[PDB]
This record gives sequence, C-alpha cells and structure tokens, in this order.
Amino acid sequence: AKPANKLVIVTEKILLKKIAKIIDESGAKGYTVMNTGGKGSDIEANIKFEILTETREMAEEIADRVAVKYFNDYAGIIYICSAEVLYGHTFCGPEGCSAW
Amino acid sequence: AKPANKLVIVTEKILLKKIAKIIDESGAKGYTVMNTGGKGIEANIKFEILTETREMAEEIADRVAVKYFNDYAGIIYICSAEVLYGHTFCGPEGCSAWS
Amino acid sequence: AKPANKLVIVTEKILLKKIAKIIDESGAKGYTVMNTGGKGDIEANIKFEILTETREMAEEIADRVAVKYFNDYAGIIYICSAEVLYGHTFCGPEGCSA
Ligand SMILES: Nc1ncnc2c1ncn2[C@@H]1O[C@H](COP(=O)(O)OP(=O)(O)OP(=O)(O)O)[C@@H](O)[C@H]1O
Ligand SMILES: Nc1ncnc2c1ncn2[C@@H]1O[C@H](COP(=O)(O)OP(=O)(O)O)[C@@H](O)[C@H]1O
Ligand SMILES: Nc1ncnc2c1ncn2[C@@H]1O[C@H](COP(=O)(O)OP(=O)(O)O)[C@@H](O)[C@H]1O
Repeated sequence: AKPANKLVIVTEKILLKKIAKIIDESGAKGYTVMNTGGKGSDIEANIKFEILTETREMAEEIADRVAVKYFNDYAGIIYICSAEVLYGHTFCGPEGCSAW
Repeated sequence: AKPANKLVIVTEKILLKKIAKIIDESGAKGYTVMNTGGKGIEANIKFEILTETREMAEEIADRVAVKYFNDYAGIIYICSAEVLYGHTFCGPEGCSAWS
Repeated sequence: AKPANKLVIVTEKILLKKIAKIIDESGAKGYTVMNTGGKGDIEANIKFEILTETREMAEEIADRVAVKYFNDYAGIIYICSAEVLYGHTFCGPEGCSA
C-alpha cells in the first residue's frame, strides 16, 4: 500500500472542468468525480472530486488552487483523508503499490 | 486544515429528507449526499457530513441510527478528515492552514 | 465504533457485477457502489466502498479485484480507516460497541 491523500473537493458542478484542469495541472495522476447533492429542497447539485495524491502537498496545492480560484465565488468544501492505494497502475506506476 | 470527522451515512434513499433534517438539526454545517447502490444492489444514499467534532458526528449517527436503522438499512461510519476549505465548515475563521 | 477499512475500488462500470461478486465472496458484509466519473476527460466508472472488518479482507478484495481485472481494466483501489458507528450487518447483533 502506497500512502495517499484522498483530496475531496465538493463544489459546484460548473467548476468541474476548471477543477479537473487544476487537478490535471497538479500532476495528480487522476481523479474521480461524482455528482452529489449537498447543503452548506435545499440540497444543491454539486460534484465531489476525489483525488488521490501521492503527497499531502500536492493535495493541498490542488485544494489551495481550487479554493483560491473558486471558493470565494462558488460553494465548495475541500477536505483530505488519509488513504492508502492498494492498486492503481497510474497512481503507483509500473512500480506497484508495494515498491520494495 | 481543520480536523473533521467525515460521518458517512449510507442508508435508504427514502430517508434522505429525514436524515438531512437530522443533519441540519445537529448543527452540522452541511452535508453531501449522493445516490449509491449497495448490498448490506439497492439504491440508497450516502451522506457525508463533515463534523467539527466526533461527538457531533456520533450525535448524528446515533440519532439517525436510533431513529431509522432498526427499520431501514443503513450503515454509518466515520472517517478522519481534515477540511482544508469550507467556509461554512470552518467559519469566517478559515480552516487555519497552520493548525 | 468498530474499526473498519473503507476499501474503495474505483474501476470500470462493466466490472460492477464482477467486483460485487468478489466483494460478496470476500465475506465483506456489504458494499456501496456509486457511479463516478474519473480521469486517470472523464470516463464513467464505479466506486465501490466496502467497509471491511479487517484490513486483510479489504486487501483480499483489492488483490482479488486487481489481479482479476486491473491489468485489463482501469481501476484504483485504496483504503481508508473508518469506524463503523452503526451497521447491523457490519457489526452484527453485537452492535458497534468499542
Ligand atoms: N460492509 C459494508 N461496506 C460498504 N457499504 C456497506 C456495508 N454494509 C452496508 N453498506 C451500505 O449500507 C447499505 C445498508 O446496508 P445494511 O447492511 O444496513 O442493510 P441491507 O438490508 O443488507 O442493505 P441492502 O439493501 O443493500 O442489501 C448497503 O446497501 C450499503 O450501501
Ligand atoms: N459539513 C459538511 N459536510 C459535508 N459536506 C459539506 C459540508 N459543508 C458543505 N458541504 C458540501 O459542500 C457544498 C458547498 O458547501 P458550502 O461552501 O458550505 O456552500 P453552500 O451553503 O452554498 O452549499 C455543499 O453542498 C455540500 O455538498
Ligand atoms: N489519483 C487518483 N485519484 C482519484 N481517483 C483516481 C486517481 N487515479 C485514478 N483514479 C480513478 O481510477 C480510474 C481509473 O484509473 P486508471 O488505472 O488511472 O485508468 P485511466 O487512466 O484509464 O482512467 C479513474 O478514471 C479514476 O476514477
């Protein structure tokens, strides 16, 4: 298992591409995005990205970048969970997630 | 980053409003809900509520579980999270990137 | 609260049943699956979340899925610490106690 940070960005759907770009630009290996509702009849549609980042700082870079660009104007929460990636060709490389 | 508990409630879709009410009542600053399938495939919903404290999360969990989980399928679990950003979650205070 | 591993498998939608079977076969008490998009532009995939009582059950599932599918199918499997607060099936009549 390879430590990861699960960066979660829940924010407005309309930022999807904007945030995907940020995620792509961060060098995060990918991301998972889903449609969600959230409150912060009063549920609003939003999207949740989950970006497993190799490092915390990458996650924060993404968070910071998203937040600074968008979170004044757009609803969003970014949080981060410890994860370990057990498998993820892209995330762990040909190396595998048990790089001995 | 502000420590949080990601309270996850996966339960029957029909409880959405009912649980949202509980969440709203808990003083949780918001929640994220999504449609999911599950076996425990039935359509259900997953709430994710980031709570400032563990006890809030448990209050919600306890409240939901007591009010619904003896009659409705549902799992509640809780993950450590840190909120990096979340106006509503961290307040005007911010999520205090330095602790 | 009962410690759990939230095994998350994000992979191609078409593996849903195949992975569900693996999950079911692992003796995981259940799983949550959702439709997701992902990049690794967005492709539709599924995220399973399996709360497993033990890490090794999660890894068993992960290993089984990854071995059986991840050479041919896109997917990431990762695992989070979780605690189950409630989950009849997950914690048994015993309750989530701890
Ligand atoms: N071990 C688990 N891992 C991940 N998700 C779970 C787990 N157990 C339950 N869930 C989620 O919570 C839902 C409710 O599960 P529960 O065991 O309480 O009821 P169930 O009647 O078995 O549900 P189902 O209708 O899915 O069979 C499940 O469908 C699933 O979405
Ligand atoms: N405490 C929380 N737990 C989980 N998700 C949250 C929480 N607070 C906010 N969210 C998610 O982030 C989204 C935006 O939240 P926020 O910026 O507070 O603005 P708003 O009040 O305009 O929805 C919500 O719709 C929800 O999906
Ligand atoms: N760093 C990551 N963070 C979050 N999810 C990821 C990450 N990398 C991959 N995924 C998820 O796994 C899926 C497939 O992974 P991958 O093996 O990279 O295939 P692909 O590159 O063909 O999409 C992605 O579409 C995405 O949902």
